[PDB]
This record gives sequence, C-alpha cells and structure tokens, in this order.
Amino acid sequence: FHSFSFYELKNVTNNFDERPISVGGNKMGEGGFGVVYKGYVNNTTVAVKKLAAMVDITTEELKQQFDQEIKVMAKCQHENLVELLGFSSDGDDLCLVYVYMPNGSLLDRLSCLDGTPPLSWHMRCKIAQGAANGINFLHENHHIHRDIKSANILLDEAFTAKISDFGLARASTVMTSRIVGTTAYMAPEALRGEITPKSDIYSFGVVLLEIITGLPAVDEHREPQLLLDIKEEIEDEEKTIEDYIDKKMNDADSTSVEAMYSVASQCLHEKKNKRPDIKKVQQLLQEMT
Ligand SMILES: CC[C@@H]1[C@H](F)C(=O)N[C@@H]1COc1nccc2cc(C(N)=O)c(OC)cc12
Repeated sequence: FHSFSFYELKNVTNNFDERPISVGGNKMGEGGFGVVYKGYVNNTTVAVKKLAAMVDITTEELKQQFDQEIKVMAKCQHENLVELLGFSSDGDDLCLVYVYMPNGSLLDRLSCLDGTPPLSWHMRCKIAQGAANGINFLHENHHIHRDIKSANILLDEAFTAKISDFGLARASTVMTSRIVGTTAYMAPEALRGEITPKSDIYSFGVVLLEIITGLPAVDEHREPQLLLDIKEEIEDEEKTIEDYIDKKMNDADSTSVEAMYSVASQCLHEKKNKRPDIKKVQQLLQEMT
C-alpha cells in the first residue's frame, strides 16, 4: 500500500472538512473509530478515513486496529471486500485511504440518506449475495470479521457489495476479555466474549432483516427498539414478514422475500451450532434468485 503524507491527505480533503458533502464539506460518514472524507489523489477520487477515539478507546488500541486493518488488507483481496490503496502515520492523526465507493454504505442506501432513490428488490438480492461471498472469502481464509453490519457493507459504481472495516478482524472456540462489536448485531455468545465465525453469521442475519424491511437494527423511538426482536414477533404468529417488508420497492415477490427471511431466521438461531455455515448461506441466497 502507498504511504501518504498526512499533509497531502489534509490538502485533498479541504483540511478534513467535517461538514457533510450535502452542505459543501467532505464528510461522507463517521463511526466510533473515525470519520470518512472524500479526497482527490492523482486524478482519482478516494476515501480517506481519519482515525479518532469517537467511542472511548485508547490511542494504543486505535493504533492496534489501524495495524490490524492494513495486515488483513495485505492478506485478503476479493471482489466483495473494499480495496485499501494506502495509509498515513507521519502526521497529527492516523489515516486509511480507500478506493472511492460512490454509493456509500448499505446502511445509508437503505435509509435513502441525502435523497438517494430506494434500492430495488433486484439490487437488494445482488447485495445480499455479494456480502455473503465476501464473508465466505474471509471464513475460507480463517478470518472472523467481528463487526458485520450494514454500515460495514459498501457499495461501488455497480452497487457491488464490499465488506469494510477490518480493524477488529481476528485470525482463527476462543474467549476474549475485550468484548467488541455493535450490540444491535451481536450474537449472544459474542456478547459473552466468545470469538467464533458463527457470530458473523448471526450479525449477517440482522443485515438480511435490514435489507428486507429497510429498518435500522436499532431505533430508540421505534417499538420494538431492536430489529432482531421482529423474528420473535413473526415466530410467535403476532405478525408476518409481509407486515415488515420495505414498502419502498415495487419489484419484490413473496417467494424470494420469504426465501431471504428463511435464510435470516436460520442465521439468527440463538444456539451457535444450529446456524448454517457461510457456504450454506451462499447456496440458499443463490437458490433464492
Ligand atoms: C467511519 C465510518 C465507518 C467505516 F469507515 C466503515 O467502513 N463503515 C462506516 C461508514 O463508512 C462509510 N460510510 C459512508 C461512505 C463510505 C465510503 C467509503 C469509501 N471507500 O468510499 C468508506 O470507505 C471505508 C466508508 C464509508
């Protein structure tokens, strides 16, 4: 990967202009570990992630996540993983430079952030297949992602799904004392500190529910607050998947929606050993289409 000067990245992002693009700035997104800015290097549009302790972690832990991301990127190259172009470690803050994803995150496209048109059911099926292909590549290469979520599924110029954020990824059960991930997506065993690829399957199940419903995984002003709770409502015959299907599509059919819900439901088994592995998930998503 190309070594950038912090100052060149500062220069091409209009001094890390924290205002969103929609208001004239360079900010494309943000999370607990940093902010993503639109940049322009050598006649190529790029994304620059500037690392920052947004959700309280140490500078040493932020540096370990920076090193882990570069290490995972050097070992894992695939059609369904975002491509790292370079990094910066010389100046004021750590930066990671990526291939520009013109369609941003699946989370933002599902919410239609900035007025983007809703994703068709056809597009959503391709995205789910692509994301499963990327997770499959990771598990085949003995890596556990640990943070599968719609904010970590990016969308390129062809709406091809690209899994992102490998700062927490682990080479492979095993237990840890540092419980990390996004709670609204975490498997029960992951919440207890277990490190297993079976947890990535569970989180992917939550992503499939977001794809079907267009609803975020957590919404404090919604009943139920957690999306994974709709599975219980459907199972207990209180509601149907039909009641939750995203209304912002005109090309969905009952058969393929029920087929995707069935995959999501199997991924969301509370007992890790009853969940399908990633290869079975891929097969089921291929059969859906
Ligand atoms: C700090 C934000 C976190 C983290 F960066 C991540 O992987 N998921 C989150 C959201 O990220 C993004 N949101 C919108 C748009 C985004 C475009 C790109 C991109 N290559 O053009 C991007 O690259 C990595 C991240 C983008």
